[PDB]
Amino acid sequence: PLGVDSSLSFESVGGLDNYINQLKEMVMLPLLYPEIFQRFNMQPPRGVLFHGPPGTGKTLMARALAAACSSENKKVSFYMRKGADCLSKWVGEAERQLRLLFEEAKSTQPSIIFFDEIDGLAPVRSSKQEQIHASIVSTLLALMDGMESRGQVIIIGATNRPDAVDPALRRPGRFDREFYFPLPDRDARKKIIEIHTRNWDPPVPEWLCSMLAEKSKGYGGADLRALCTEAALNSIKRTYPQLYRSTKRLQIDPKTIKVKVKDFVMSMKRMIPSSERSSISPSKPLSPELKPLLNEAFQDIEKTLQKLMPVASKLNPLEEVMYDDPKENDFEYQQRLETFETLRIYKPRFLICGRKGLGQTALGPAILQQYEGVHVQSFDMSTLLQDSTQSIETSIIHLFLEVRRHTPSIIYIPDIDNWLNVLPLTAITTFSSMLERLDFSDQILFLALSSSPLSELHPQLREWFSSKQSVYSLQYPTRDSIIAFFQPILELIKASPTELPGGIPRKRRVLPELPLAPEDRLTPLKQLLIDSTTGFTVDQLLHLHSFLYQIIWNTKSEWNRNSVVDECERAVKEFMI
Amino acid sequence: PLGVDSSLSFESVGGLDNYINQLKEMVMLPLLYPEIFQRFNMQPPRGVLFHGPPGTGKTLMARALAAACSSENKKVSFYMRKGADCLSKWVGEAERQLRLLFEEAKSTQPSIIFFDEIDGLAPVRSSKQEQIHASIVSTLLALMDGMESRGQVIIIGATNRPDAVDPALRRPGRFDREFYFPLPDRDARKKIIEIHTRNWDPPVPEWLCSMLAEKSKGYGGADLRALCTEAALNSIKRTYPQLYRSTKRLQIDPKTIKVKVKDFVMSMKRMIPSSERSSISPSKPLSPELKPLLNEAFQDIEKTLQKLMPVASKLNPLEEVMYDDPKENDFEYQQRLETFETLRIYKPRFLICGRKGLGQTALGPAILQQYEGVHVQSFDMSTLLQDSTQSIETSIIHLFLEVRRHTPSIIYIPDIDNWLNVLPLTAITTFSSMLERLDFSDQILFLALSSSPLSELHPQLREWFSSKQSVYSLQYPTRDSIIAFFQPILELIKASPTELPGGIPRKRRVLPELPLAPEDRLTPLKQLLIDSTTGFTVDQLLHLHSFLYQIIWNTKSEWNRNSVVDECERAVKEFMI
Repeated sequence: PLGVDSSLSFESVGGLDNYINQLKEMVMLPLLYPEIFQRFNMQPPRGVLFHGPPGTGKTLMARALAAACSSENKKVSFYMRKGADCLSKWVGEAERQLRLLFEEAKSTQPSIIFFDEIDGLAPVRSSKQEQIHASIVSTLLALMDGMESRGQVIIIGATNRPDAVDPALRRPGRFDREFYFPLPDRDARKKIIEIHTRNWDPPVPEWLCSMLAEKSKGYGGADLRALCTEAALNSIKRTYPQLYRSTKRLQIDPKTIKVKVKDFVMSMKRMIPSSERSSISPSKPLSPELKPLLNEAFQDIEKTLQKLMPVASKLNPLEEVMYDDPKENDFEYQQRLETFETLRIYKPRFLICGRKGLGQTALGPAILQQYEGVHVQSFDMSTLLQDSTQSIETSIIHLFLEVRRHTPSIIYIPDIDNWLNVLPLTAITTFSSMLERLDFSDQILFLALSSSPLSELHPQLREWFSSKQSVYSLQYPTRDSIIAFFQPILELIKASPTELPGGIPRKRRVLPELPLAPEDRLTPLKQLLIDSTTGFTVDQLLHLHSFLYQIIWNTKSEWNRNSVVDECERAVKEFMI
Repeated sequence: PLGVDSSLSFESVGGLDNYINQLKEMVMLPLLYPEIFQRFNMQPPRGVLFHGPPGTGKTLMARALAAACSSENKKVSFYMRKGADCLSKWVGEAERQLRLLFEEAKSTQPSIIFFDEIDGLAPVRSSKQEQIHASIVSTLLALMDGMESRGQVIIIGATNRPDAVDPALRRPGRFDREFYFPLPDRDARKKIIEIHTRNWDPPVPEWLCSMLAEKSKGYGGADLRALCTEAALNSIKRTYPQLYRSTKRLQIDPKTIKVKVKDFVMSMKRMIPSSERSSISPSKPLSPELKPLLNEAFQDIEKTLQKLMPVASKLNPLEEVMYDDPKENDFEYQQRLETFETLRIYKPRFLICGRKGLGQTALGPAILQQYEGVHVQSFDMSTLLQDSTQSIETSIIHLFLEVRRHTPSIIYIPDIDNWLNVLPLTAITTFSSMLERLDFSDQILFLALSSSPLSELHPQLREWFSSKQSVYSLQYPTRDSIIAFFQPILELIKASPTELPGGIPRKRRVLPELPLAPEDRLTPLKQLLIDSTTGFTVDQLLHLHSFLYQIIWNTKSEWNRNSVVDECERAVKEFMI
């Protein structure tokens, strides 16, 4: 009855070997080469901040590394600390707890130490009533470079938020680094979805993956484990309805489970990923039906951003030092490389002109969706007026101060037209100054889009870009894209009562008690739908889509169709008003 | 002398077997199939959040499940934890309490654990002065997936509000799920009203139910127990007036109680349901007298919403997997089903035009009343200006952020005409953006109604719908509906002094001391009432209703009526000014 899963040695963060290699350079090295500790008498960097969003976990990775070092280091011992249980009313009780763990690691052979919950065991000094915080932070710092060196042991602070630490722990000398976990996206997603399927001795459908790792996103690894559990008991139900309606404890035939794709989709629908438990994510891929009316522009637009932002991937420095040249002993050769990607851009800013309901923010979530691993936020009023305890312009500086953090980062505003009427003049001037407060040498997108087409844009829009390459113009969808948009429906109508689960009354199930021990009628409508919409906005096709879907939801059990079109065309007629 | 009631094994949440089955899949399974714990070596989901409004209870359901597992599992033991008594000044006292319960469940056979009051025993870390919260939350999380697995025991957090937990408990790995209790409405209401009548060995009138479960709504189960108690002692009084005016302790004849419907109605009037102890509920069914003047439109309107919202009931996935097809091993068949109910709607929004006092908000509470189990709130100034510590637009984002929570949900505004003059331009722009901030693929009603008929609507109204199918037009009531409205009164006048309890002087009661051990005169008025109102608003008939009711309240003891009509017609005459 185990709870916890059994994928260890960096098998729970499966799909991400780059940070694995990055860490195996640092904790692994002091115990790899002790000879250079006086041949070159320095401190090889030890101490890792496990950090990242919950759902990835911060602790499963701990025993991940623990198995990545246990047999890798013959031999190394382990010291595990979880939860904020290093307190007391005595300044010396919390003192001696960490001191005891320290010396017992010192009274040990080559060893390592695990700080889960550094935020609780090492919170910020609130020096007004609680000054055991002073003692615990001072002694944890002295265990690194105070009265006690880092020795041949290593410290690993498990962290979930960056606001629960004073700026005395993630500095060099204690950990020297920061480790973030980026939510293995698709095929790293594939490895983390298949590792949990490594548990089924009977063969499970995972070859069909990555058709399951598509929609698995934002769950970390623990929630993917929730996914496999849910699909599991889904298959349980699909096997045995003797679970309910069965009173006495009983038995089975001793080999029972067979998983169905349906069970996977069951588990798929019932739960939600981690970024959105109560906050919607601003990045989401385009729906397939928007594709025949949106990819045409989206390709050009993403091309253009790749132009103004040639960053689209993550460059591994491991592979850089994997391929070196002998033509490097100087800086002017280095000055070549620094010149590029630094002098190659000017102030990435972008806006979109278009009509209301003209695909506005239909691409919005997806353009972030086409590339990740990038610094982001929104200047949207959801977070602008989110702040209550600080002024609105204080919010401005706080978000621009998030961007103060050097990163290829993103300003994100969709349909700014409502914006700049939300805020006072002073907020406008604030944002404008902060834009001027930035240098062209830095690489950060400024992203906006408007429900007002150009030539009528706000006076704050007509100057912030003032260039074709700082703006995208949008038009109406072409007829030929449209007919593809209404393409599938025109045949879904003529295969309904069998291709959809509404033409068939559902199949009854039976299970034993398991004895207990204890056409040409269509083309006119085809011409009808067209030429009644030429000039219609994007949303209006959505309206008609929904309506005709209602029609077919009704006709789901109809046979010999092409007699069911009248409601379609009449809905067309009524729609025009 | 027992307090607590005696309906157990999910007999206190009677009327709701769906969540019963849902939970019996999860806690019941790890102890049902321990063989798949290494044949497939996963953690069957254990840990339930009892959650829902008080009145349903959170704890009676606990022993409900306790009896649904005690004999169902031969054998299982139980560990019950109630109240926030797992604190101390020592970080280790609270530590060892939960640790002791954990191991004693570990030093036990197959067992379960009950967390009542998880909000108190597991509140949020306030990391400024109280950091035993860190210890208790960390150890409760480690009891699941820390130093101690969930084992063969299960955890049940009893919760009353969702704001008393940090986002580290309702995640997968501890409970993995959330359980809400929807207030068994009518016939689930019937089972919960009859289960308390299961206590009377003498036969009680409950066959007349569900004429008692009609008006029982919003009481959960405990308040229905209050209802049966109150009707009980009502029948007590109806039996014995020797309760008062009786000094010495005394005795009876040893079989005494006989319940009357009157006692039920006594209990009915004296108390209030749970949703409204100090907050009125916005959903209430139509009064019967509004029916002859409102059902005609209400039918069409609810039809229309069913069109724009085909959701009207709750689909059980248990029955889905109860009927599966062999024609499912792919996703395009799945893509069929996902296409429907996702692409079948466009942005459910609705408005009503009509006159002041034209039935405005007479249907308002009832249109929610005709269908439940749906996500709701109001944009009414009661909650708009309710907020004091956050800005008004902050309130906007907070409510739109409640809707951020994915649900088939409801925007509710009655008589918006006053609205949009309440708020600044910025609130308007906020709501409008947030409307644009939503995608058509999502299924959420936008609901409004106006005291201004169309063609004179606010400029914010004339565009937010701009379609016949986004709006309902209202007219005056037809004469024939009216005459039915004044139908019953025309005969109530002519059967007064016996059909009503005002023509008879009430009957005296006596009880022994119980010896102690220690016409044609009418039709003119019928034509009078009509043709003096043709064009009159809805409320005006209400006025006349009240007035004539005063008349008859006076004439309650009159005999040989049709001589009492003059006051009626003269009230008509005076009314016109």
